[PDB]
Formats: sequence, C-alpha cells, structure tokens
Amino acid sequence: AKNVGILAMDIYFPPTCVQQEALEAHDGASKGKYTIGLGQDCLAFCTELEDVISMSFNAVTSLLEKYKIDPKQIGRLEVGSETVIDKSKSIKTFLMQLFEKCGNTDVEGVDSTNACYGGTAALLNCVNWVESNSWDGRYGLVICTDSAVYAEGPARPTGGAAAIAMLIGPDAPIVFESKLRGSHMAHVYDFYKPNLASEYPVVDGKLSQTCYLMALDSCYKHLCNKFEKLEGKEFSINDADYFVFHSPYNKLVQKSFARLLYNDFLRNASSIDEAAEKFTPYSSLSLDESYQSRDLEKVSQQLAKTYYDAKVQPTTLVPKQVGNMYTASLYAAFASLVHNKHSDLAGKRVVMFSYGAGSTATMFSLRLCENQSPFSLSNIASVMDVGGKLKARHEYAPEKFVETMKLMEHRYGAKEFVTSKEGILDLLAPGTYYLKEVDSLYRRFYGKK
Amino acid sequence: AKNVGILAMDIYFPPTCVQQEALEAHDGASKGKYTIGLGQDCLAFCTELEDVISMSFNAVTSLLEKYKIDPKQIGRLEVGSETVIDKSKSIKTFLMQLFEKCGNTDVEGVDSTNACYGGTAALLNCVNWVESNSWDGRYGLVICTDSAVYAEGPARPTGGAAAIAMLIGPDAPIVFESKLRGSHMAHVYDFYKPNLASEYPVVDGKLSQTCYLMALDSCYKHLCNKFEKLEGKEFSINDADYFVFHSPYNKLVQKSFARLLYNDFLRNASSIDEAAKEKFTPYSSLSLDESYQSRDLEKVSQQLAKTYYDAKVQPTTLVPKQVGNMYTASLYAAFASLVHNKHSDLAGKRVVMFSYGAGSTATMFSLRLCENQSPFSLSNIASVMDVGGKLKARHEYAPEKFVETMKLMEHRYGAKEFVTSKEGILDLLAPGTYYLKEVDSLYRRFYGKK
Ligand SMILES: CC(=O)SCCNC(=O)CCNC(=O)[C@H](O)C(C)(C)COP(=O)(O)OP(=O)(O)OC[C@H]1O[C@@H](n2cnc3c(N)ncnc32)[C@H](O)[C@@H]1OP(=O)(O)O
Ligand SMILES: CC(=O)SCCNC(=O)CCNC(=O)[C@H](O)C(C)(C)COP(=O)(O)OP(=O)(O)OC[C@H]1O[C@@H](n2cnc3c(N)ncnc32)[C@H](O)[C@@H]1OP(=O)(O)O
Repeated sequence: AKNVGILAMDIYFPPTCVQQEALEAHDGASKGKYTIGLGQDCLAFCTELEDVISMSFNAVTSLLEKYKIDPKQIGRLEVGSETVIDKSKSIKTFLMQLFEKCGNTDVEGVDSTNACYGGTAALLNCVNWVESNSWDGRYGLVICTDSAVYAEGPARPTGGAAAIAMLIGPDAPIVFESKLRGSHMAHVYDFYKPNLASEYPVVDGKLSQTCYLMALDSCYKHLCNKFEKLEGKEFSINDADYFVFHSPYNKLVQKSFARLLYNDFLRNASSIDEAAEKFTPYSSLSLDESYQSRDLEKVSQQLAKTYYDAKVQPTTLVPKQVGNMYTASLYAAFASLVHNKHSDLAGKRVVMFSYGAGSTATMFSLRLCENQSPFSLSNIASVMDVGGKLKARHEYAPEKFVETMKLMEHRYGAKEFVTSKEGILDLLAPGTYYLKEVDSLYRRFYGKK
Repeated sequence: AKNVGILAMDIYFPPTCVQQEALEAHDGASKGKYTIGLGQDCLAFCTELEDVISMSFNAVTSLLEKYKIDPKQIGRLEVGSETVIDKSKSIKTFLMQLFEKCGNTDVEGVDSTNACYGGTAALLNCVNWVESNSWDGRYGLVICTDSAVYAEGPARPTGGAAAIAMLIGPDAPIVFESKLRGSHMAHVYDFYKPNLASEYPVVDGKLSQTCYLMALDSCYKHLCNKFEKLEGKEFSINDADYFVFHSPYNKLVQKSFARLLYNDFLRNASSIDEAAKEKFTPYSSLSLDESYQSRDLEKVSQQLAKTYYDAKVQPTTLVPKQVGNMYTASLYAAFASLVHNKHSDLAGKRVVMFSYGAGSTATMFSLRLCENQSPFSLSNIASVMDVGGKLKARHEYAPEKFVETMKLMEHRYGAKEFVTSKEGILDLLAPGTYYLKEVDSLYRRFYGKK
C-alpha cells in the first residue's frame, strides 16, 4: 500500500484536425489572434465516427496492450468527462464490453462530473481506493475523455478532443504527496451546459478567467499552508521543478503560472528576485481589483517568462497541437511533460492544477521516482509515442471543418442513423474503435480497426 | 482512521404526495394493482418549487443543524444523482453556497453518476477518503438526491422524490465491513435516459429483472466468496440480521430477497431446511438463463422466504412504501426505515446492503452497527430523522392535481426564464424548507427559504 500513483498512461486524440493560421484566414481574425492570441497551433476534433465512448476504447485497450496488462487485475474503472451521451447510463458501463469476454465484472467505479475537473476527481477517488480498506490488490484505471465543441462564436478555436487512460497502483514512478494539496470550490456561473439539447455551453468569457484565477490563488495558498506545516518551510515556485495546468488554451496557462509568481510577491517568497520593484506599483490593490488590472497580468508575464520556459514550457506540446481536452487537458499536458523530459524526471516534483467551471479546483503535488519497466517514466514516453501520433494526423481545410461541426450538431442526442464511412475511415489509424450506427432506440454500436 | 462509516443521516422528501389507492381508481387500474401489485402506498413528488438542488439544501442544512456540526469540519462533499439539471455544472457546486458564509472552500468531491447507483458510489468514494493518506480529519458528507418521474404510462405509479444526507467519519455506529462486498457491472440497455430533452427514461420491457438478477446473483456470489476467505465458513441468509435493497418498488424487494434464498438453495446453505429443499428441487434442472425467466420459481421463492422476509427486510420498507422510488437515495431511505424501526435493536447486528443502477452498476456490501455515544448513535439518528413526524406532515393531492403538476414539470424541465407559482403550494411546505423562485434568461437558478 506504498507510494501509490500513476503506473501507466496512454493518450488518444482524433487524427482529424484544422490548423489555426488556416482558421484565422477562414474566419475574420487578425493574423496571430489564434497562434499568438490564444497560443494554439492545431485543433483536433471528432468526426461523425468518433466520440467519448470511441476514444475511451482506444485509450483503454492501448494501455492494456502495450503495457501487457491483464484486464482481470482491474479492480476499479472510473471515467471523468463532461460530454453527456446519456443522462443515466454512464460511459463506465459502455467501457465494460472490453471486460465481457474476460469474465471480469467485479470492478468498482462510475462517472465523476463537473466541467473539466471530473477526470482529476476520478483520479483522486482512485488513489484513495488503493489506499482504502476496501482495496483488493488490483489496479485502478482512470479515463479522461471529452470532445470540446462550441458554437461558431469566438470560442470554437479553443475546442479539442482526446482520451487518456491511467493505470493506478502501488510503487509508481509517479507518486502522490497525499497531504500537499489544496482545493477551492464555489457556486459560480462562468461556464456550464444548461441547454440539454445542445452540445454547446454558455460561456461567460470574462468570468471564466476571473473564476479560474480566484481558484488558482486559493488552491496555491492552501497548498503553501500545508507545505508549511509539513516541512517547516514556506512554498515557492522554486520548490517545484515543473508546473502543469489545465490548458483550455495556451495564453491562459501563461497567465496562470505568471499569476503564481504574483502570489509569491504578496508573501515575499524566495522566488522574487530583487530586480523583480517592477511589481511594486500594484501593492496598493486589493485582491478584488488585482484580478482585473490588465497591466498586472501584463507585468507578471514579463518576469516569469524565464521561469515559464523551464517549469511550464515542456508541458505544452499536446495541448498546443490538439486543443482543449476538458477533463483530459491537464493530463495531456502532463503527458507532454513525460514525452519531452522522461530521461530527466527522476526525483523531480511536479505540481498540478485542475480546474472545472462551476466551480471546482484542486492543486496537488506529485514527486517522480525512477521505477522499472513497464511502469517507468522512460517506457511511458515510449508507449505514448506522442511524436508519432502528432506526425500521423490529417488536416481538414477550414471550410470542411465547419461542415463537420454542423453535421455533429444534428447527430448530438440524435436517433436512428448510420455513420458515413466515405473516405474518413481511411484516415484513422489501424485498430481504432469508431461509431458504426445508433438504432431507433438510441442504442450505440461500435466497430474496430 | 478507524471504524469508519456513517455517523449521521437526515432525509427529506416533498410533503406533496398521492396515495396509490386513490390513483388506482384514477388511472383505471385493477383494485390492488398498485398497493399490492407494486406494494406501494403513497407517492411523493416535487412541485414546481422543489427539485434535487432544493431537496439537497434541506437535507444538508437539517443534518448540520440538528446534529450541531460545524460546516468547517466538512472535508469532502459528494453528490449521487441521476437528475440532470445542467450537463457540466454539478449539484455539488450548487451546494457550495451553504459554505460561503463560512469561508470553507477546501472541500473535495464532485457528482458521481450512474442511474440509481451514484449515491452508493459517492458513499464508497467518501469512505475511501477518510481511510486515505489524503485524509485531513474532517467529516465526509454524501448526498443522494433524485426526482423519479415518468410519462403517463405504467411506470408513472413508480415515481418518487427524496434527498438523503450522510455524514462519513471514523468510529461510527455504522461501520463498513470493508472486504465483505461484491460488485457486478455490465453494458446493458435495460433503462437509460437517451433523449436529452425529456426527463423520462427509456425502459426495455422486463430486462431489469434479467439484469437485476444477474447483478444480484453475481454480487451476492462475490460477497459469499469473500466471506469464506475471511472467516472460513460459508455465508447464508442467517449470517446477517437485516437485508436492505435498492427499492424502485416494493414488489421487487420481495423478489430480490426471495431470489437470494434461491441462491442459497443452489449452494446448500444452512438456511435451507427440508421443507424448502423439497419445494425448490423440482426447479434445479433449470439453467441460470432460464431461472431468470421462470415466473413459477419466483412465486415459489417468495413463499419459502416469507418468514425470513418478515424478520430481516420488512422494517427496511417503511419510507420507500410511503415515498416511492428515490433512485440513488432508494437504498438509503430503506436503511433509514430500518434505523427508525429498530434503533433500540440495532447494536451488534450485521446489515447487508444491495445497490443497483441500470446500465448497469451493482454492489452488495455489509455494515455492522455499533451502539455508540450520542449524537452519533442509532437512537439519536432515529430521533433526528423523525421519519414518523415527517410522514404525518404530508399534504395529500387529489389524483388529477398530481397529473396536472406532472405535465407542468415537463414544461419547466430544461426551461428558461420563468417564475414559479408559490400561491397555495408554499402553504404546504414546512417552515424552513428551500424552494426555487425562478430561472432567469440564462438558466440560472435562484432559491428561497421560509
Ligand atoms: C475550465 C476552463 O477555464 S476551460 C472552459 C472555459 N473557458 C472557455 O471555454 C474558453 C472561452 N472561449 C474564448 O474564446 C475566450 O473566452 C476568449 C477570451 C478567447 C474570447 O474570445 P475573444 O473575443 O477573441 O477574447 P479576446 O479579445 O480577449 O482575445 C484573447 C487574446 O487574444 C489577444 N489578441 C487579440 N487579437 C490578437 C491578435 N491579432 N494577435 C495577437 N493577439 C491577439 C488579446 O490581446 C488577448 O490576449 P490577452 O489576454 O493577453 O490581452
Ligand atoms: C429502474 C431500475 O433501476 S430497476 C427496475 C424498476 N423499474 C422501473 O423503475 C421502471 C419500470 N416501471 C414500471 O412500473 C414497470 O414497468 C412495472 C412492471 C412495475 C409496471 O408495468 P405493469 O404492466 O403494470 O406490471 P405487471 O402487469 O407485470 O403487474 C405487476 C404486478 O402486479 C400484479 N398484479 C396485477 N394486477 C394486480 C391486482 N389487481 N392486484 C394485485 N396484484 C396485481 C401482477 O401479478 C404483478 O405481480 P408479479 O410481478 O409478482 O407477478
């Protein structure tokens, strides 16, 4: 029951994508408004053949296959998502047909839901299960699957789609520092899906950031106060090697980390260099006014950029090339950190921030240990093969991407149809699950390969 | 963290209800088809003023006040439900407005969802938190809230509504027998909500039985197989004092337990006398697929289980027979009925619990009851819950006002920008209850209190 945490990961995202310069040109945006403004390069999206069930299958099987895992030492399977296929029958039950011919039905877990936080909540539920009296020696399995889609408004470029599987068990290369974490949650209306027919949420763009910031502050503060009662020291951005955040878009991750450096100034931490009086015009602000001062954002970005290149920039590859993955975004960003720093990460500490509108948030700490294959940081980066998957995409022209998104609107919550395999089944990878049909009774049937 | 389990409970259901006798006559049903056929006596339902948020508020507040517990000793809050108000913003966040006047925002937990099982999943998640390295000494709090509503068909009589709150912490009167449990989960289309506009579920004939049986079988089997590796002996009907079931309607609880006695016959348990081994054996030539469909083996099973049923489950039936189907809260209103009817008894006993959600998800787990010190004692819980006084405080609807309300709820489901009609209905609410005032142009919801 020791040092339980992530033993394995694998990632799946649709190979169908659009590129953002191409989408700046298509819509009416100044050049750089997506590439530099939002910090995004490529937008992955589900075609009519893929969904959160489909992507879940690809991520689950590929973790069990490549890590050579017996489906029968899965004691708990939990799914984090915000895409509603059915309002009563969970994604977890759909996933159970991977374990049907395996005889394994004594598995715990269901869906956890609140915006982009359910995946993290499931991960936390799962670790606490392994350290539970109810444990049975078997592996936990966590799924993060989402398709981020918006109306043709200014939020459509911030879309995405992906699925991530994580095997939870003891003596992990990725251990949880169980007590070093902090949560913040309130009742706020910054982003939510109240229109049950529509796959599109109402977004209160202003307040999305404002709420995200208040939570990131309170989470950091609570975390620092638990570091203080455990190891006697104050916590600072220099007491961690890498910071990885929920990544709805890149410019929000920039500001979020720069905001962590601002929080160090109001407590005068060892992380604030003396050349870094550049802040001091803003110490007359209350914390309510701090959130809205567009220069304090703009100032914090200036001295944190060198820190950002060292402690955040490796966490950016897949979010910058897939888009917003909701519950899975934070863990694709961590997957980017594994792929580009697997050879170094032994012994390091990585702090993780998860956010979901509503709102729910938690900042928690991982310390990485070197371990032994197949559950080793070096083998995870190999199995994820992030480089080859990014290398295996197909871009849509910006006008056919818009045509796909209008087909998805009519297929959402839709009855009685067969999916159109014309030409598209060709571009997904050999072995992937995909949606074949949904019958007159909304039942869904999937194929493979 | 030690002897962790349920420390406190409180239950809320709407005071507006229908009696099923009155509704047999109204719906044009055979006499007895609801009271005896389904075993139900009274059906509670939400008016335009109440919903799962409202009911959650009532259950949470009433638990913290009546047990005098500080909101800043809540470390984790989880909600189990299947009523979708919003597809992204959880019920859990709505509950956080009870904690803002406290500054306590360092609470873990979100919504857990799968049919009538999400509440059990939350309870289990919460138990595993107190025993986790991540624990912080504070109480866990679990909510089960649902409004069970159907279109006007043969399932409308099986409606219900309630919310239940449970305080999780160590050294409890209701301890969890952590390793004595069994789960079963599969991909079935027996009951599900695929039409996102309607709050009504699709049901595929009697597939729940076929599924409910396979799950109740597999779960009981797995639990028995863990009893032998724990305590050497086989498990039987007699190695527990009370059996509590997911209670969508009463007649399913009868068969569910009667079906457990059949599973004891097929395992030669110490609970099967020769009068029962006789009556069962004409039926052991059946495959387990055919057993599911034998309308004769059922009724034989209910006959040989009647005295066991009268002793080990009938007290677990009070609230469900007088409220209706409460989905995620169904199992725990039944357990609340057991505490209310035998708090003077429940010290030392073993109580086995069965939970099901279509989809499907299932777990049978065991609780041992300890007499402990007030306020966290079985006798004070039954006092605080006061289910008897809550039931005496109902207001009965005539069967056509219940039907008029239920098509009004269809007009408010997923609807925006309206104000609710409090006149005459708010009269019926107890002093203290939360209620919905309006939903504005942005679907935002606003609640009031008496
Ligand atoms: C849990 C979560 O938080 S994820 C789910 C909630 N969040 C979401 O869904 C994303 C919401 N969708 C959105 O589109 C975002 O709200 C927004 C902010 C991009 C709204 O879209 P816009 O109308 O374009 O907003 P805005 O005008 O502020 O543009 C954003 C950025 O691009 C910059 N920008 C604008 N045009 C350009 C340009 N040609 N070149 C470079 N940068 C530009 C702006 O300076 C701004 O950056 P800044 O904050 O550093 O000043
Ligand atoms: C959803 C879950 O998680 S678990 C499954 C629970 N299902 C639900 O919640 C949704 C389904 N809702 C329903 O109401 C179900 O469809 C039903 C079966 C209860 C109702 O459909 P009906 O056609 O009215 O049921 P049916 O005709 O089989 O009669 C029900 C019982 O009452 C008996 N009955 C019929 N008429 C009478 C009468 N006058 N007097 C006494 N008993 C009668 C029947 O013999 C039968 O008893 P039995 O099951 O012991 O053999």
